[PDB]
Amino acid sequence: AEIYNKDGNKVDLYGKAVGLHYFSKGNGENSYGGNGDMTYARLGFKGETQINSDLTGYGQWEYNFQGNNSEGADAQTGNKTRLAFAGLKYADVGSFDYGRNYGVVYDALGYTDMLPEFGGDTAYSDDFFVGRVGGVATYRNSNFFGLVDGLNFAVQYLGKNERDTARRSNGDGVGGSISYEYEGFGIVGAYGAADRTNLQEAQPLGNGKKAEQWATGLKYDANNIYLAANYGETRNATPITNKFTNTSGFANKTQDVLLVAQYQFDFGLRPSIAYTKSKAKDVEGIGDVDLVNYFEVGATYYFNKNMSTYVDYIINQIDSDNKLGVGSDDTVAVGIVYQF
Amino acid sequence: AEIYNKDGNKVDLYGKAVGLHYFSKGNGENSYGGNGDMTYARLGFKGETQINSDLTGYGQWEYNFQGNNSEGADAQTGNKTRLAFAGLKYADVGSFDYGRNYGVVYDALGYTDMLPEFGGDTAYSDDFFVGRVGGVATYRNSNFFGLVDGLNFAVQYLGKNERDTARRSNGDGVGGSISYEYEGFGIVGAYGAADRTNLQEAQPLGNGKKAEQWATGLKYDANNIYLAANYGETRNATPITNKFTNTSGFANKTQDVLLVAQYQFDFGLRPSIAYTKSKAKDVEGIGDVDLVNYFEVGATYYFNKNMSTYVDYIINQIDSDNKLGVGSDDTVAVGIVYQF
Amino acid sequence: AEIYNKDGNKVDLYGKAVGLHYFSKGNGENSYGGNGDMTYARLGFKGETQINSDLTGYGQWEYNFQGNNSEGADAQTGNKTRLAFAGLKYADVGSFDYGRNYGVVYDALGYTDMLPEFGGDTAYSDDFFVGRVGGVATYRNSNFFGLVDGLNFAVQYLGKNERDTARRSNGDGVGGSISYEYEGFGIVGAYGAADRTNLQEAQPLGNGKKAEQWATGLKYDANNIYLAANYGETRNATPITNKFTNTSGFANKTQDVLLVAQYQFDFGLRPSIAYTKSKAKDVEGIGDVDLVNYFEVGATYYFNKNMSTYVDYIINQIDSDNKLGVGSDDTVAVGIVYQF
Repeated sequence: AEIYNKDGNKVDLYGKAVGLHYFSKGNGENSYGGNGDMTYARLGFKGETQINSDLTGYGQWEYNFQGNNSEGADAQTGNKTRLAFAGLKYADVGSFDYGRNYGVVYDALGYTDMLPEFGGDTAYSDDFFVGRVGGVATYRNSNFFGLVDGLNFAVQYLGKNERDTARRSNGDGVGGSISYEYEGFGIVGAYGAADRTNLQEAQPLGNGKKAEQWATGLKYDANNIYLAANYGETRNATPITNKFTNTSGFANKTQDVLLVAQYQFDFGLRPSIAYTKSKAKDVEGIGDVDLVNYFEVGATYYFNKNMSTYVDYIINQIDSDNKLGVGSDDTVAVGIVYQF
Repeated sequence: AEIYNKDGNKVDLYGKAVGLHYFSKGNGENSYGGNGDMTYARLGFKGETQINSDLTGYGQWEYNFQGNNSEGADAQTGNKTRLAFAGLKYADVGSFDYGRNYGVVYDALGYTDMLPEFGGDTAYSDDFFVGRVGGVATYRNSNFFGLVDGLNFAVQYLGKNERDTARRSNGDGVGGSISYEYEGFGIVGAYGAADRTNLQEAQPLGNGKKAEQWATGLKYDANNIYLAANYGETRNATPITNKFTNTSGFANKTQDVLLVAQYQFDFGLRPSIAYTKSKAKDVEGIGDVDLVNYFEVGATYYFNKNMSTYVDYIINQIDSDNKLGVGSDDTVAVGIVYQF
Repeated sequence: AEIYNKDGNKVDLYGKAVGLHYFSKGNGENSYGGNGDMTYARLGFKGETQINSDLTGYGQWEYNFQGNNSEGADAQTGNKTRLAFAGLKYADVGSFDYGRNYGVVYDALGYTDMLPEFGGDTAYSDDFFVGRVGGVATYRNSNFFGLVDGLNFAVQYLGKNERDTARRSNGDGVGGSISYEYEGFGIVGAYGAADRTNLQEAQPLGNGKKAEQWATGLKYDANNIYLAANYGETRNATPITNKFTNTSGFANKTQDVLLVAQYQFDFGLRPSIAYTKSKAKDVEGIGDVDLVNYFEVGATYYFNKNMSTYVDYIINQIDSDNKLGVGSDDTVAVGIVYQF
């Protein structure tokens, strides 16, 4: 909600209260998303200032508060700053912003990440170029310097993040994306390469000094119709876990496919169907394994721009004898969303 | 303070900064409230959207930030999300919201929870139905479908919360309440029952598979006069600790009595007196023992709807040879509250 | 940014997004400020209500969110409530506020705490009277009861904080400050003394029952010119660490000197240079040793009151053979800041 607009500076204070519960069979240890309350809140601000007729400065912040914790010792469990950056936009030159913002490959992955609750399974947080990540400087250009309508591109530099855990770690990297839109159609390709930290190589699973992520996408977004497809490959880049041996790390190679089909009825209903297959190869001791594999059917009901409820049903295709101990049970989400 | 109201949606951004100090003799280890700085801040949003003439949507979030912590490792000690839910309200049919909201029995306990700082001692956080608690879907209905002015009631369903601590866990449960008000008078009855977790039974104190909490209240609230009385009973639900044996759990049976008397003077002062006695029975190894027992004297001075100060003196009736090692000393609070 | 003004209460919601990166050779520990991503965000409210034509009430809250953390287990590392207090201001009597607020000695140190990124090394967090501290009660008076323009003073009481770390602990104490300004010029003096906790004496470094901090400053702040000079001494108060022995504590005596020179060009540039030397004496086992010693050159370019960028280069004079293992390398900061 824009709550300040004066002297060439505007501040939108946005957020939401999302009441949410997951239902899966048994306890749901062996399920896709789990079982129980998943209620949460978002808060964030978008600030934008007009420095002059061509030049804009801006900054955005966003925090996820969890609401399924007690007021006890676990009060902070799952709270996080999701976004935190600042940047400039100048004429038809382009924009540059630095901080913790989504990685360049998500430019593609965003295409299919449209589901009521789930989906976009391959957009892991702090996972190099496929998701939200600290320490990125990104340059973007719209309509190619004002000469080509619909031609966007971006080059991203990834700063080194040597953390205590291997999962949230990354080396220095470079990435990019190119996208074209014309009359409802959209095509995007994105690729990133990065150094791996020593701490990541010292891990049981995954082998290489270089992580590589690339993805392409197609979409049709018009007349209440949304269709989307993502295909991607990763080299030493998808985080994975062996549930039997209790070891952690990355998959040597993965192939990811996402399909999304949604229709927006005028009366409030937006039924959604989807398909996801993320498969790994060369997982040490295990080899080839499916990390993600499901059909999804769901629907969001929009009361208006501020209120919605949805049901998101994940039909698991993963087999109970999954070599990586991946959950095989189905999971259902029921959400009611106030936002501003 | 309502800081956005446009296109049929309003957002009230409220919070407070409460400078607060506790005074007990010595270390205040052996007292009711403790000794030292207790400064805190609250921040939150109450959002409401008008969907159509009968149907309103809403969502609320609320956070407690502690200010008596350093900027070191304990910076987070006592910060927590208090409220986080979303819901719908339809005509004279009623309202429904899901998430973290006050438990149903609070509808009774709210009558006596009116003190400047302390009081309402039997409304423990994460204690099934008497205080703020995770995972509740609540139906409330005012004036009985619009057919009976003043007759409100509510039914609450409590989701299972298997946490790391027994204190902060709860099983599956259901509760309900009925209140009637007429020309200053108010009467309320409330009752809830719920399953207990394994981790809760594996505690030294308390025996049963079922938690039960009920409370009733009478009150007169008119012409600057506030009177309130609560009586309630609990079975295997009230959290307790043995300070000697260092053992934890719930009391098998408790009886709670709270009286509150306040008058609001027009020149700003609101002197308050209260009495609280919460005693337990069938406490393993001890039997009958008083958990809470004090008379309270205090006064709050309102500068305005945004500024106040108070002094709250707790005269403890608990004896120093309390079988559960409960504090016997008095505690005084000095508060200055800015709010919006 | 003022976002509410109705019925005699105003609420300014302020905060920022600071994209920031640190540059030092190698990993970062043997440097001044470190190496890698340091993006952070602030959020806060300043509230003020008019009770009547003479009496004003106010409250402020301010929080730091870190953005250089992952979304894993380290999500909260470096987040903190910086400010949390409430107070009153009455006519020409003066103002009084309680909570977690800046120490009184900061009234002096503020003259020099003006660099684009670093500087103000003697404004330690939770360090009695030289930095932000919980449980302080301050009375302040401007223009000496309104009779003498430019003559301001403050008296501050520091409440006891028996915490887990000697670094973040403090006993009961008293402090004060007096400042006078005339036609661009300013002079300020401040002094505070306090009891030390048992846990603080039980530390290896530092000897005494009374901690003492005092500091004076001169400044000229007019016609785009900013100059500042600060000199101070501490007794058993500056937190210090032996990097070789992994021992922590306080320096028995410190002498601190700070110089700051800045000029604000009308076209947007504000170059800043500084000098800071904080050296300790009678440090157990070592004796005399330098804690802080550098020359600084940097510049902030202001796009407007909402957007700015800076480069701040620290030239460390600290020796690689520092007896306390204090980093000896230089550090460069690069920042881009949106604020409101």
